[PDB]
Amino acid sequence: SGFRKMAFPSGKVEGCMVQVTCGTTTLNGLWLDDVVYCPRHVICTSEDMLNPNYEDLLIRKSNHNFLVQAGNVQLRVIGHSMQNCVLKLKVDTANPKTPKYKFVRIQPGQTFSVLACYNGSPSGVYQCAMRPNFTIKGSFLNGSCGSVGFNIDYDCVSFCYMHHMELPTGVHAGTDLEGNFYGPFVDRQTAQAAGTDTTITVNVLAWLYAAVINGDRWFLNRFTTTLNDFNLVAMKYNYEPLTQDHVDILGPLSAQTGIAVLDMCASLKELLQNGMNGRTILGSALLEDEFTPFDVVRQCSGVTFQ
Amino acid sequence: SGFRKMAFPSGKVEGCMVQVTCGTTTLNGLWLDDVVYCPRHVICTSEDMLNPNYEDLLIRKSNHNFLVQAGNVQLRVIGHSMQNCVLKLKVDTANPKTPKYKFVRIQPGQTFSVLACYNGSPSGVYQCAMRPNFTIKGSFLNGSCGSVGFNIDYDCVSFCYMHHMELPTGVHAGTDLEGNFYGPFVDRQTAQAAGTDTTITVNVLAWLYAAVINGDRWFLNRFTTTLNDFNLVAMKYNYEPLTQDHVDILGPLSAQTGIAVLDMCASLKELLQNGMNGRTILGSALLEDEFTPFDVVRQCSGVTFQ
Ligand SMILES: *C(=N)[C@H](C[C@@H]1CCNC1=O)NC(=O)[C@@H]1[C@@H]2[C@H](CN1C(=O)[C@@H](NC(=O)C(F)(F)F)C(C)(C)C)C2(C)C
Ligand SMILES: *C(=N)[C@H](C[C@@H]1CCNC1=O)NC(=O)[C@@H]1[C@@H]2[C@H](CN1C(=O)[C@@H](NC(=O)C(F)(F)F)C(C)(C)C)C2(C)C
Repeated sequence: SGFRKMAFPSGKVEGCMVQVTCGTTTLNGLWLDDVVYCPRHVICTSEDMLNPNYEDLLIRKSNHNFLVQAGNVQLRVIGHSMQNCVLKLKVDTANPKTPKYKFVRIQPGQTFSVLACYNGSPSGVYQCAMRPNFTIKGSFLNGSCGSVGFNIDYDCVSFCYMHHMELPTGVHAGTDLEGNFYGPFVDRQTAQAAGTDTTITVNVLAWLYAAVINGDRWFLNRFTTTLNDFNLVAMKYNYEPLTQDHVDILGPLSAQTGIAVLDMCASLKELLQNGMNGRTILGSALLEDEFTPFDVVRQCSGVTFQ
Repeated sequence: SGFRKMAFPSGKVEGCMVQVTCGTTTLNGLWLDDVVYCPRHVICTSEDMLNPNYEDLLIRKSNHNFLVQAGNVQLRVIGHSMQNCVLKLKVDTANPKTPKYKFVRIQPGQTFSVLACYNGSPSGVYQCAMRPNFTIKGSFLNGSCGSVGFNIDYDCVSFCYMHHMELPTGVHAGTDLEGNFYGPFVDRQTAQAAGTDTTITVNVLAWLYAAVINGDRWFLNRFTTTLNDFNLVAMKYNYEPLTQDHVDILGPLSAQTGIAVLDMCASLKELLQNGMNGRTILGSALLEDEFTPFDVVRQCSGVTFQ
């Protein structure tokens, strides 16, 4: 019993974190094989960040202008390249601690762990979801850029995010490990709108199934609904539309509890239309949308990694 | 900006996890130097756990009856000892991955990270607090016993908890690394009461200061209070009494925000007496008590570890 926001063990990623300095700007880098990946704004001064021309700024930088430090030991930079919004520094030493890894571009609604770092050193780990508006609700201060988001499948680390900036609503923006931003964000210090933040409906339903498995089922009502009638209600509350693909993904949890997805949709509708009346679900007074159906199955089954 | 429940990076602890089997029971062990620490109920069958006499049960066990596995390699057990509710297995190999460590017995209200494990392998990491009633609100399934709680001060791991059992209210119980239970719990499968769960007042105040630092300050009112008048209200809501020691611990946060602790107490009083009226604080619809004043300072300052 019990249900908590759980991050993946971070040991494999800790061994990949390095500190990257260019001039007076220092941030975090990810050292995998003989390449160090970092946000390209490491080459910017505070002034440059207002309206940077990254191509012109980078042209005045040579290999020796990038200091890469792993603990107390300096890595020698033998090449550099800009790939979208990430800078790749080729070093003369392959990271001996490189785990089995892949680079992935996740979809909105999917979750991942973040190892927040400062000056190349680990500070902490937490679980995030890519919001439907391509922002994340993290905790990042100045110097946290370069910190990465990842998932782990047994012994393989799938890197999916690199932190770049904070938007005016307090939420965060970043890229995949090919340097392409999630969302319409740009790496420039200018006013940027995130857009309406919608609730990840399939995740809320997954979390309601987690509540049932844990014995918390006061919210289960005597009604059922249809996909179209549920979506008419969901769209009023800025909930993402539910599709037959989401219904299928919920299949294991539906079969475990004996509760049809459309019956759970009717209980969700009543929670949206009536609130929780001072009550809680899994110790929460709000409907939680940062647990995917996979996260629920994993935590309820005790899936382990190498 | 942003405020999340953050766990310590788990790499140093991952390198210490082993699998311990005795007969048909398998659980997690912690391998530090040439000793493996694990819950003594590893020697029990399902039947034994109803009313065990650990001393008689252990007397029928020899070194060769304990299989200790680190990954795929078997460790040789050359000695065994029962210390309160933990079993210590002396092995012939010192763990090469042993970090700098200490064993500590934490106080109620203090927080720590848990690396939940199954069969000696890491599953995930989350942050917990030792409740005033000496229970934790974790997420543990059968086989998670032996998983540990720890804090990290730069490069030193302070182990403070080892998981043993789940109480009927869904909360968990365990020991320090000397095998002494936190609370009045015993390692026997019998009805056990946790006692009233009170709110960690100094932690709620710390989290209110975190909200202010992050720009979330709708709740700040025009009132102040006294320690005795606040405590008369707090005790009605099952809040722990606030002392001058707690006021002093809040000092850095009080000085950073310019908000006196007694002024913050008056705003807390109004939140307890009026609720939050459908509003949230740091994305939460309840008053959060699992962030100590130290956790707030650390997350707001970006403290890092080796
Ligand atoms: C990199 N270490 C920081 C991390 C920021 C600092 C506060 N919390 C974070 O996540 N990244 C930046 O400073 C980036 C950087 C220039 C400006 N910047 C911002 O995050 C700014 N944001 C924006 O201008 C906005 F709103 F468009 F997102 C800031 C105002 C400082 C929060 C570049 C190159 C994008
Ligand atoms: C060890 N792997 C498990 C972990 C439990 C299983 C469910 N979630 C957990 O945290 N520990 C146990 O099975 C311990 C073990 C015997 C009984 N037990 C319990 O946790 C039981 N609890 C109690 O009897 C109670 F209420 F007193 F706490 C159980 C009913 C199985 C939840 C021993 C030796 C204490």
